Amino acid sequence: MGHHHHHHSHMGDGEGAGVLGLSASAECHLCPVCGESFASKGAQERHLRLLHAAQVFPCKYCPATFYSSPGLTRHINKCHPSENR
Ligand SMILES: [Zn+2]
Ligand SMILES: [Zn+2]
Repeated sequence: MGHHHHHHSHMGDGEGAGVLGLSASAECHLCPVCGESFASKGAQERHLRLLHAAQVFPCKYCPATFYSSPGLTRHINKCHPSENR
């Protein structure tokens, strides 16, 4: 009895464009290869898959990006076993 979730998951909150009058953001999401404060989580992922993609290994058929070399092939073997193109 008392099976309950604490689901306060509300990730986002940020719409706008322009300059900045103050540093803003915080150490919430960091691109693991360069210490740089991202508020948005997609901002962390994009700084990897574009620039800092040497350290991270993306299983090419899906956007599931690994942070290790064995994990790369382990998707294609286990969780993506139709994809040998
Ligand atoms: Zn980076
Ligand atoms: Zn995959």
